[PDB]
Amino acid sequence: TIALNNVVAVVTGAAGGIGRELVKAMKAANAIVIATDMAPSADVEGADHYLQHDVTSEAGWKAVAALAQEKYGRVDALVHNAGISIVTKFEDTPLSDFHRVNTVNVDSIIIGTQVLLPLLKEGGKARAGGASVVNFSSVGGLRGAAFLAAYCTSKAAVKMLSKCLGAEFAALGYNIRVNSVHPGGIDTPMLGSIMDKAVELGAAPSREVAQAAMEMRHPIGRMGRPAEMGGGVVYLCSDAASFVTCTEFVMDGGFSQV
Amino acid sequence: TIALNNVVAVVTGAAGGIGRELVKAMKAANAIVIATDMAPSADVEGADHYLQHDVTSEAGWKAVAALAQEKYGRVDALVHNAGISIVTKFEDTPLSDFHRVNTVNVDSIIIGTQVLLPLLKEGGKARAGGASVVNFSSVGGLRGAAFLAAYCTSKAAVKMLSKCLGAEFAALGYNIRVNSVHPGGIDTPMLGSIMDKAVELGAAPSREVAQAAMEMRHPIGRMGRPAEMGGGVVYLCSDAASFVTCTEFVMDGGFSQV
Amino acid sequence: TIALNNVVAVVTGAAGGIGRELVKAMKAANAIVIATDMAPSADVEGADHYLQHDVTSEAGWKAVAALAQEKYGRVDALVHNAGISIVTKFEDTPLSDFHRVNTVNVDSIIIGTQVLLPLLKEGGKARAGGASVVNFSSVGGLRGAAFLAAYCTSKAAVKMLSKCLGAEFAALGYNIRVNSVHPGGIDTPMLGSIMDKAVELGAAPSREVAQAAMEMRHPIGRMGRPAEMGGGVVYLCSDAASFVTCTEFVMDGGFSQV
Amino acid sequence: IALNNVVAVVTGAAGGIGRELVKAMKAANAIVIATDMAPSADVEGADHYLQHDVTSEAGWKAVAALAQEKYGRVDALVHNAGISIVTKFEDTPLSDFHRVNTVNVDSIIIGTQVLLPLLKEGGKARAGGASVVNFSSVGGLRGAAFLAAYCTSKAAVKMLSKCLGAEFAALGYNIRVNSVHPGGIDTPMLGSIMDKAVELGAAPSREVAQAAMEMRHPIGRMGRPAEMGGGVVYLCSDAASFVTCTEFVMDGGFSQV
Ligand SMILES: NC(=O)c1ccc[n+]([C@@H]2O[C@H](COP(=O)([O-])OP(=O)(O)OC[C@H]3O[C@@H](n4cnc5c(N)ncnc54)[C@H](O)[C@@H]3O)[C@@H](O)[C@H]2O)c1
Ligand SMILES: NC(=O)c1ccc[n+]([C@@H]2O[C@H](COP(=O)([O-])OP(=O)(O)OC[C@H]3O[C@@H](n4cnc5c(N)ncnc54)[C@H](O)[C@@H]3O)[C@@H](O)[C@H]2O)c1
Ligand SMILES: NC(=O)c1ccc[n+]([C@@H]2O[C@H](COP(=O)([O-])OP(=O)(O)OC[C@H]3O[C@@H](n4cnc5c(N)ncnc54)[C@H](O)[C@@H]3O)[C@@H](O)[C@H]2O)c1
Ligand SMILES: NC(=O)c1ccc[n+]([C@@H]2O[C@H](COP(=O)([O-])OP(=O)(O)OC[C@H]3O[C@@H](n4cnc5c(N)ncnc54)[C@H](O)[C@@H]3O)[C@@H](O)[C@H]2O)c1
Repeated sequence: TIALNNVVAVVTGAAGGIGRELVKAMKAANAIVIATDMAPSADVEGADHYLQHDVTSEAGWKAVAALAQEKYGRVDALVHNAGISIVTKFEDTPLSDFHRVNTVNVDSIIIGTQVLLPLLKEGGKARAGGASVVNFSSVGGLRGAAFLAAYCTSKAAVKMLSKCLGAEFAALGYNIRVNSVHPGGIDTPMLGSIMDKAVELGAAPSREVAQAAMEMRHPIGRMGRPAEMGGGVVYLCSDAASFVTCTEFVMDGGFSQV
Repeated sequence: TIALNNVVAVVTGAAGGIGRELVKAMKAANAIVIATDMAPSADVEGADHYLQHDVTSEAGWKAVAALAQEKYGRVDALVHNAGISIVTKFEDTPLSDFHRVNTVNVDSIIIGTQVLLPLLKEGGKARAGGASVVNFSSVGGLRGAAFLAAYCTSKAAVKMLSKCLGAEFAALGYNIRVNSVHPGGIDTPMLGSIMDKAVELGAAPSREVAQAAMEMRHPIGRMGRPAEMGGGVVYLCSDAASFVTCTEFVMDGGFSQV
Repeated sequence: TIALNNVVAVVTGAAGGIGRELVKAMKAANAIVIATDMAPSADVEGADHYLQHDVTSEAGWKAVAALAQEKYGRVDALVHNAGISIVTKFEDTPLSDFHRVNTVNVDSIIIGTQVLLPLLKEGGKARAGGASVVNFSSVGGLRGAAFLAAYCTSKAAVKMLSKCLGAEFAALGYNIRVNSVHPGGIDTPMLGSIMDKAVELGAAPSREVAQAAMEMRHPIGRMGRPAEMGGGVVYLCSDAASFVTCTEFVMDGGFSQV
Repeated sequence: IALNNVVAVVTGAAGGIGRELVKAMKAANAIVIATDMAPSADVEGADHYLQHDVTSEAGWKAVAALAQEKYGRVDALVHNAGISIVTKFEDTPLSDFHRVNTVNVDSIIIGTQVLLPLLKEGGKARAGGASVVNFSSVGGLRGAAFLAAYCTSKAAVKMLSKCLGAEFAALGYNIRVNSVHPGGIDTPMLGSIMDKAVELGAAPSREVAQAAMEMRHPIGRMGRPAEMGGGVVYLCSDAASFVTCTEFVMDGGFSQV
């Protein structure tokens, strides 16, 4: 079966729309969940622990590692879900904007996976199927878009870092699987902000036409709900996914395949 | 949760190496399983029903439809798992060899999905997430190989048919998801026959060298076990995969991503 | 330099929209061109020879081989450009319609490449870069579409057959490169017939709305012209492409990459 | 397929591939402005050679100033400058990722922004548009152990190419943008990668590393730097007028098996 019995999971961005659904789904599969987000206080349904955590801060990652080390002595699953977007005209975008999107979307995975690597190696010894690192990319890491250069570039970087770490951790015998997840248009405040900013830049006549165009681009014919991301993350974190590493795990309503 | 409560599933090739593991995994998730294969009888563990079934025969598919119609009135999940391989020197391969591999690997999906479409539409009304059609492709439908022209070509056809049917069934409002599955090197009699035939053609010095080369090409560093395919198929057939259609669902130990 | 000095080229479908532009482009690069199509005679500008040729006929292919053998003793470039499309509702599509599209789009490449293999091996000895086989796939071989199941399936099969033949001809030491070409929406009678048939099915409100939607799906913002296919085919047929085999050569105005 | 009246800027012009790109583009009649870190180079076919750090905005502005004064446009911009490292992820400081990003990706961002006015003039000069050619890698398509920093940067190059192609078309600039994906090409960079792979103990020896890499290419050998030139000429030409956002692969079949 697909379950997370005795899985110690760290989930970042845990107070956001997708993050809360990931924590509920992982708890329903019996995971022990350390939830983290920018808010100093949060009631995340299904979290065993909540920590205030800026994923750009090595000190913040060390605090997460210290709690997991003291309470459990391993991390079995690490879900890099924290992320940002910007929507900009390339020619008006300072290099510092590219760097800021890279720092939150990519450096978070580099710093967090380095800080938690000792604990993930313990995860690799605890389960035959291995520890599991799940990196949130996007359909924007597979397919480009006008006015999303900084965001898409960062999500393609997340996708490829996932392939390289899955290959390297296997070659070094660590028994850590690494996969990228590629959501399509999910109904969250982030998608709302992207469509509003697209209208402000004059990429779309109105927010209504922007939303309709985005929906029609998905063969399934609608935005995804945050809860539609949970089962895929549970699967990847589970021993049922023991032969799944370096993979692009797509949950996009068919967006990328047409 | 990821489960198949009240899911009526048809699984073809159910007596083979992967097929038997799929039926056990789907039963363990509470599916009602109609198992079919070429043998006139079979003890398939976890099958509610076994039918003798040639997937190239429209009459055979109608007998499957008749049983599901009488007992259940719907099909919630259809797993096209029946398949064949050949390994041949292209210049020695008659057109009839391409056609034979096409008839089993591709025409099976066309004929079976057409015959079961009324029952799949009833599945689409039974579950908010939709009925689910799962087509077995291969990493050979993503990446080519010397001496596997007929097989790889058929598996690329399976992959693309899956994208087109997912898009079309969504456009027509049928609520039927369609996805392709891409196994890597799985330890089954089919992979054994491919490596033996590669030696017979003189593509590999010996079965031992063929096997080692194939293992080293997978970043995870080994062949898959047939049971490692079950979780992925359960996920795709479940309501947890409600935003997953037209997708390439890869279970390949990283083979395609390096 | 990119040129086709002393290149003996066979181009099928040579009387069609793209075919005529391929023959002109290849002649402009100094190729010797054997042009073939269904019509019993034709004035194909830049053709050294015209033959009536049904690409589904082994006897037709042997007549092409006989002319090249007598006049030149080799074939340096083979461009499989002959192709057909249908636009259908899957559930109303008889298996024979899938088979008809397969016979013209895929079996043509199998039969023709087998019959011309001895002459292509002579091409492999004539140029260090090798003989060059160019197979016309489609963006429909990369991305699926509603109501194009038979066409897209055949074009994905063309794509994968190209990868397998490139790998096999290299492994056998024949020095024959094989590549697939993937046009986007090109202004030809075939695209016209697809958009008209889409209206007849009621997939599109009108031919005007169908055309506008198709144009806006291309990032470059317009249909391609048939002449925009010629340079890419010249490049692939040339010694400049000596390190290009098994490749997807895309000329789609960005369609597949968004 | 020719580059008559094409003003081309080629970065990393003194390297293995760069020297062959300049020769190929000159042979197709381009005017070539060649740039690299070196104050001199055995670059033949360059109309102008500039010492140029592609990480420096000031360096790019000096390139723009020369093209503006001599020609008033840039028709083709080939981002070929690049570095690699080979490291164990757990031992790789964030600054190493940032250094590879600065040379491999920030170069394209800074250079394309600084040259955008001149590229818009190229967009008015040719029906097919100005052409920006970004050097990615098969490592931007497929991952590899011990190449996390390098492959990550090349996947970033690939996706930036798709976004800029889409954006410049949406804004009506008539600038095509494409990524190029070389396989294992016989250059000092591939040599450095294979040597460092041995030092980390990824390969028994340089000889075994090289043989494994050759056998991974269906064509059965490394590429020569000259085998990259025709593809870049094609993408820079009016013959490629319907080619934008594309992955232009020259890899001996590496990525497709
Ligand atoms: N296809 C798409 O464009 C698309 C759409 C939606 C979501 N996504 C993906 O889903 C993931 C979740 O996004 P979401 O839609 O829930 O957006 P969201 O803004 O609702 O949640 C993202 C979370 O990340 C947190 N976060 C941001 N910066 C942080 C930092 N420095 N430290 C710690 N936490 C930080 C935010 O507080 C927020 O809780 C993203 O990583 C993204 O890859 C992609
Ligand atoms: N990497 C790969 O290429 C790879 C590896 C393993 C499996 N697969 C795919 O997974 C699927 C399962 O294969 P497997 O490894 O279990 O092979 P298998 O031979 O063990 O099982 C295949 C089953 O299909 C049945 N079958 C064959 N022709 C049939 C017909 N005309 N009608 C009904 N049943 C028929 C066989 O009797 C057999 O039981 C196949 O589609 C196969 O192509 C692919
Ligand atoms: N995006 C796309 O899907 C797309 C768009 C345009 C073209 N294409 C492909 O490019 C190629 C060129 O097509 P086109 O647009 O010029 O169409 P076209 O109809 O103008 O030309 C196709 C030619 O093939 C010939 N042909 C058909 N059946 C034949 C047979 N049995 N024997 C010999 N010749 C035969 C026809 O006579 C015709 O001259 C085709 O393979 C097509 O599939 C794809
Ligand atoms: N498959 C692959 O990974 C692969 C193989 C070969 C080349 N490539 C890519 O092709 C391109 C050509 O590289 P090459 O193989 O000729 O390597 P090379 O080292 O021979 O040449 C690269 C050139 O770029 C120059 N350069 C480096 N940093 C610079 C800076 N800050 N400013 C200006 N110039 C700088 C170097 O001096 C060098 O001359 C690179 O982008 C490389 O990554 C990729």
